[PDB]
Amino acid sequence: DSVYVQNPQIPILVDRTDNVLFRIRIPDATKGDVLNRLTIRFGNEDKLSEVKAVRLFYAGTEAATKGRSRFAPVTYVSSHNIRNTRSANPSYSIRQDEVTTVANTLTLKTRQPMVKGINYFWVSVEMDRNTSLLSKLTSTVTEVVINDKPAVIAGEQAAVRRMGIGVRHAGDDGSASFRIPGLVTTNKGTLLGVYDVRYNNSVDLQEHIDVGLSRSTDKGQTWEPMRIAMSFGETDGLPSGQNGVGDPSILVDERTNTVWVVAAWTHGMGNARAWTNSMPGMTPDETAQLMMVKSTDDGRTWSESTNITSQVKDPSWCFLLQGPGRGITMRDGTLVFPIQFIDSLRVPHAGIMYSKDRGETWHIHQPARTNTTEAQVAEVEPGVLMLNMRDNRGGSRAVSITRDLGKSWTEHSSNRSALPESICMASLISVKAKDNIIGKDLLLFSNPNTTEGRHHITIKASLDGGVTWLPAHQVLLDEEDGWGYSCLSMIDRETVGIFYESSVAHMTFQAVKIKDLIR
Amino acid sequence: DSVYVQNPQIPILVDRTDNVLFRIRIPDATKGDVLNRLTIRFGNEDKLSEVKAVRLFYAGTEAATKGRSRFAPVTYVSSHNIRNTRSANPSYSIRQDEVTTVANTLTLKTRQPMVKGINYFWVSVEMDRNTSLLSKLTSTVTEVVINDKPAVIAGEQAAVRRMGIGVRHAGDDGSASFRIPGLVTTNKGTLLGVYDVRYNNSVDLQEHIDVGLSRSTDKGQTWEPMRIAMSFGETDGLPSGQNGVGDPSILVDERTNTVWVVAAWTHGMGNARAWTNSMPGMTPDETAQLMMVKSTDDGRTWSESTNITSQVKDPSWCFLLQGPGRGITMRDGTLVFPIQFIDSLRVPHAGIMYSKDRGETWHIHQPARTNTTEAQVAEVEPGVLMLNMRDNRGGSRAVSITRDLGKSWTEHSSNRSALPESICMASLISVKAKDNIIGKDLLLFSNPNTTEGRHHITIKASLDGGVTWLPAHQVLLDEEDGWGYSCLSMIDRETVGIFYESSVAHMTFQAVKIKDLIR
Ligand SMILES: CCC(CC)O[C@@H]1C=C(C(=O)O)C[C@H](N)[C@H]1NC(C)=O
Ligand SMILES: CCC(CC)O[C@@H]1C=C(C(=O)O)C[C@H](N)[C@H]1NC(C)=O
Repeated sequence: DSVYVQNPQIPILVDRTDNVLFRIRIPDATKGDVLNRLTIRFGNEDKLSEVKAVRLFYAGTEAATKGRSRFAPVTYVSSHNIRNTRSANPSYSIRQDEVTTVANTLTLKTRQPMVKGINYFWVSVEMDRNTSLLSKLTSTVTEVVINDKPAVIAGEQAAVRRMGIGVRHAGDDGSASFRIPGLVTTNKGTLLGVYDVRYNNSVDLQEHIDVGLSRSTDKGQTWEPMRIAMSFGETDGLPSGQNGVGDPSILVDERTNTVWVVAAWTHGMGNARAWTNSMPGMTPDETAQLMMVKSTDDGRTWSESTNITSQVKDPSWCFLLQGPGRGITMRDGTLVFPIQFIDSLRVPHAGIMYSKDRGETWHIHQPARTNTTEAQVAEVEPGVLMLNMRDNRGGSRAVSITRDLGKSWTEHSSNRSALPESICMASLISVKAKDNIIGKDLLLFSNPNTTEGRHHITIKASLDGGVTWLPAHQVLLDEEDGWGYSCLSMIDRETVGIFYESSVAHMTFQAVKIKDLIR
Repeated sequence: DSVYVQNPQIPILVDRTDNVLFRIRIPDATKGDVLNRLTIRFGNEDKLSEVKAVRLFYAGTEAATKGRSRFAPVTYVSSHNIRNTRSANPSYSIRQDEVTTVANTLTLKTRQPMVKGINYFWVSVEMDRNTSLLSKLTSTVTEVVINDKPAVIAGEQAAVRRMGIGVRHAGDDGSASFRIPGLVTTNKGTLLGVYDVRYNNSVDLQEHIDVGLSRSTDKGQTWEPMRIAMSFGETDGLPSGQNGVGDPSILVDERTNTVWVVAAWTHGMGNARAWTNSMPGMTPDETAQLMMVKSTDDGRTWSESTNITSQVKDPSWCFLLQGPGRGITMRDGTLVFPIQFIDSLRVPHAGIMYSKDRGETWHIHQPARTNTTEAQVAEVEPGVLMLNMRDNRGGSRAVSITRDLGKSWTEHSSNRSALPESICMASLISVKAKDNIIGKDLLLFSNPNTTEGRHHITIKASLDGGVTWLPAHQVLLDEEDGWGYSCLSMIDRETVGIFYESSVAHMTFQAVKIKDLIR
């Protein structure tokens, strides 16, 4: 009778064995009905030589109380199972058919007798490991035959699917999880991605957490094995689980190509959250510490940690740390790292930290706005910094401007208006006209484009210095649930990179042409 | 000044590398204070030849918000970490000292400078893998010296510590978790322990769950590798995750030594709870199925599953299943399995299912009591069955009597009064006077002895057919948190075995002398 099809707007990972290409619900089957044949068509332009395999799975039925509008009973390919993040959980999906050479038209068969009511099938797509990150698939279920009669196909399934790469999967290198992405592009065009390595579980500091780094010299097609950018092991003879460092922020000093990573080292504090347990004072026994490493060799090797806590932290603050993601070099060569501090009354404020001496000494002035935390900063115009802030009020990003490196702040017109959020980290970068193919100054922004939950990870572009974010100048990458944090860096003149927590992997990299954003 | 010591009443596992013997809190240290020496003393009659090693660990400090009355900042030895359930998580505990030859007096040293305020240390004990399950340690911290001055020792640390064995640990044989213990003793004195094998996670049916079995010919000192007693894999071409079977109940037919295992097979139901999603009807597509396997070779090999659903399940019931744990043979040779059914209005009832034909045909009559679920049955006196029930009203076990195999029920004097519970599975068995060393009829009962949470797993004995459970006739085995389910079986004339979910392992076995219960 009737069959529903979903083409989910989620990344096809080039390093995965399985990727959800279609989910399919047959809502009102009679017991014994067989999906004899289903035909997929790929668009004319699609590079079918890059597809290694297409599979048709059966995932059985639905629970009587979970309704009839779902496209699956369970996650088909897990992003958390430390034993398998790369293939379909074989306990939830049974392969019906497989094709290892893919033409524009493809048929998949089954002889599986359906149950009465809801039955779930899904198409998996496996790409070649060397598949272009810039390739796209346009796929449609054109025919479904049940008991040798072609059934009616319904559903929105016209999505243009993009590639990505799972730089870090849950369980990689004995690590439980990876969180809190940062991304910069070195002067040599090298992509450097930083993250928490959370060994024991996925809970925030305090825990056994190191700062990791993934390096790519080929615009993200391949990533060199994980380096530990910063670690404190069993410092002062306290357990490694009372010595975590994380929430990393990375910048490239564009004048020297010296790379800096800043992070919060929590020392002691039992097995409880630093957010609530970091207390006033200055010593490592008293409060979270602001720690920095540097790389002079394009991110290959990393200096020992220097403690900058004494330079910038007020003693009365419960907690000073970087804003996670990245910092910037300004036109005049000032290095800028967004920061956040919880004051004596447990009220969080977003601000900036800067250095005028190639990162030798760091300074913080005034907070931008009350009840904000995680922020990212861009030089929207010469000498003028735009701070884009996570706001505990909910619903929308706070936006301020400073022309004096945070001594005074002014509200931007886009404040609490233009950029929706659910209270989550967001990435903002600026691109100079001469440094990109459109030949105009850009602001690029990424976050979960929702007021509730963390999903619909989206890159947005502004042509007018973040006054307007036109709906036409946006690309949806991941419409399913994840931990939500992202970071942007331009790869080259034509493409932006995004390093983000996604529905398909803890650290996901995707590349998007500027001309896909802007008509 | 003052130092606090805890001797936690939890099983010392003979198969573990580490076991918590003592937790110690130093509440108000000065920064730099060193625990120079700590002396532990064992009773004269203790078998110190069974101790392989004793270790002193440092676990650092406590979080500012978690108070000053805790004995640890974190679980030291995990019962859930699939990568390590046998040794202390090295990220939470740093070894200070170790002794491989243990005398009646033992000293442990450190040179670790303490932090200001709370510092945590703990003593680990490792036993010989062949340590007697009936051996006990009586250990006391007699001295603690800080900066070469003997500090004041406080705390209740007079516990007589018992041995146990982790039959199943989280992660064993590629399984995420194990739940729902059942235990019988065959006519050959063989222990047979059954459980859910939960491969994907620890959630109830519906999921990828098999019934496992562990067999011991030496009264629980050693366990043969895990056998799958019952499995439905990819039946009818539905995923194994929509084909789970669990909540096993086991009995020995004492006339034949034929062993029977009964379990609930859920077929379909998406990835949601059978408790709410099993619907009225009789077919496997419609409702949970009552399945049985048997062993004629003392539990070495298992028959294919037979479907009992047709014989005993009313079509209008949403869910019929066995009560997890064990069933019995009565004096007249009737085989009895406790059952539970959810009626058309979603109201659960506890009852019994019996066979008079060596398990050929099964019958259910009337429910004992409304809003009860998991029950265990014992033949208190000839022809007279006591049903001990989990009660959704809270606080205490329901107890009924039937002398007509459930056609009529009468409330027992102990009903909703004598046995506290938190709404959890409990074990009850009867022991004939001629079959045990005390030479009197016993009832033995085990559960979490609390009205809140699942902890203080305790065996209780009654000399007067469950009318009274004297506090003196009880043994506390596990005062820390676990999933709470237990099952009892007499090993021999002198000792009772308990197969239970514990704070130290998913499937824990311990042996207790009858004379420790009744002194
Ligand atoms: C420090 C407070 C901050 C904002 C509320 O919490 C962040 C929220 C997070 C979140 O909402 O997911 C994850 C971050 N890892 C966490 N940072 C730390 C240091 O705990
Ligand atoms: C009818 C549901 C049943 C009895 C109330 O709930 C039990 C509770 C459990 C529990 O309280 O831990 C675990 C059991 N595995 C579960 N059984 C099933 C099949 O869900």
